[PDB]
Amino acid sequence: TLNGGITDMLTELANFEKNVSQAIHKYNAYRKAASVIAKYPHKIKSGAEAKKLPGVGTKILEKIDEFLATGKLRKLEKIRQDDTSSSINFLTRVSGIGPSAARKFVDEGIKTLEDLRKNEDKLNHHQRIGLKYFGDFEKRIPREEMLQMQDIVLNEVKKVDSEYIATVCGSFRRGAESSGDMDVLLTHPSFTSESTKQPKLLHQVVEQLQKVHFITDTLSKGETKFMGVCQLPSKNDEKEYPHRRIDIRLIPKDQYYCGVLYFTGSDIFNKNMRAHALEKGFTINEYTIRPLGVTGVAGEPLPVDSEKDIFDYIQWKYREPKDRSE
DNA sequence: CCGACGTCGCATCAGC
DNA sequence: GCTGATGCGA
DNA sequence: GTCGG
Ligand SMILES: Nc1ccn([C@H]2C[C@H](O)[C@H](COP(=O)(O)OP(=O)(O)C(Cl)(Cl)P(=O)(O)O)O2)c(=O)n1
Ligand SMILES: Nc1ccn([C@H]2C[C@H](O)[C@@H](COP(=O)(O)O)O2)c(=O)n1
Ligand SMILES: [Cl-]
Ligand SMILES: [Mg+2]
Ligand SMILES: [Mg+2]
Ligand code: NA
Ligand code: NA
Ligand code: NA
Repeated sequence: TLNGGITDMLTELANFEKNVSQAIHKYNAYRKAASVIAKYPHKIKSGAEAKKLPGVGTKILEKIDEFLATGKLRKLEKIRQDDTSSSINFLTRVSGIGPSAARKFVDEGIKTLEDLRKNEDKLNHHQRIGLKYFGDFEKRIPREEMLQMQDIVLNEVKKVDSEYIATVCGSFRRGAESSGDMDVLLTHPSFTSESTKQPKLLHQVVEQLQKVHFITDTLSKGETKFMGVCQLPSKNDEKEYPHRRIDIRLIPKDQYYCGVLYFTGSDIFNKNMRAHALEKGFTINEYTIRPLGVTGVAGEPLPVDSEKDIFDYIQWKYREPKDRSE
């Protein structure tokens, strides 16, 4: 990409602040700057030119000038040399190992893939499955494979109850030619904002996907959110497909548009859009958009009959899913 | 300057 | 057990 | 780290 060197540098800084410094707001600010630069349609010539973009301030502009002049960033060259930072950044690549667990593991002398495998009993269930599929989860999913996965999920869900509707969201819905995982929004008319007329609505879909050996492992599961592992079937004598991460979110059927807005993302697009709502005097979540009173307290949900109604309230022109890849 | 920064589900743990 | 952080994830 | 009042 046009400014890939700069955006990679800012992404590495963001990951450092999240994993090592445990500074969540610095992480978000580095990712916001990388995102705005990533869609900037010129090859950046200077820090000053980048500082014109919202989210790029004085410090990033200085780093951009250093990187443009030398091709590298001294602050990052030193981070890469630091063993504790190196170890923490590696351990946090395992699903279920976050910043705190990674620092505790290094304290205990658990620093490598070899160390993790030797100490499975030090791992909670989520972490244990993240270690099991460590290599698989860093592989990307071709859209063609997403389409086969979509076919299985939709057809199995229809076999449980033809009134379910499953919608694949995430980067797939944004039209990406590959995805990092599969995100499935699920609705059923028995589950609305007003009542749950049927129990186990998420459970029985998960069970059916387990029965046909599509879902293979469970990271976490509740009444409305499943987080797990799935795998396409392979043909005779074929090498197996990698195992893939799958998230399934059951959303009240009447709140589908807020739900599909949220689950289509991207994550930065959601942050930007929800920050804009706040400035406009609204709060948006995966269920509702509600006004803010003078006291900063959310009011009653506003009527929503399309994704576009949500954009309208906050005075944004509508953006198709393919233009939300921030 | 400096307060705010998106919002929430599930797993885990501490205190009662 | 309940409740309210806190961790990690979407 | 950046922004807006
Ligand atoms: N911090 C987050 C993370 C995710 N999300 C939402 C938006 C996003 O699209 C998400 C699905 O999570 P994801 O991590 O799978 O994000 P994707 O957009 O699908 C993706 Cl580009 Cl990271 P990938 O999964 O295709 O690699 O749910 C969010 O709102 N806030
Ligand atoms: N998972 C889904 C997807 C769509 N829908 C509903 C919302 C609208 O009434 C209708 C529109 O479908 P679509 O947005 O796919 O054009 O389907 C649902 O209830 N659950
Ligand atoms: Cl709500
Ligand atoms: Mg995804
Ligand atoms: Mg602000
Ligand atoms: Na700027
Ligand atoms: Na992790
Ligand atoms: Na996901």
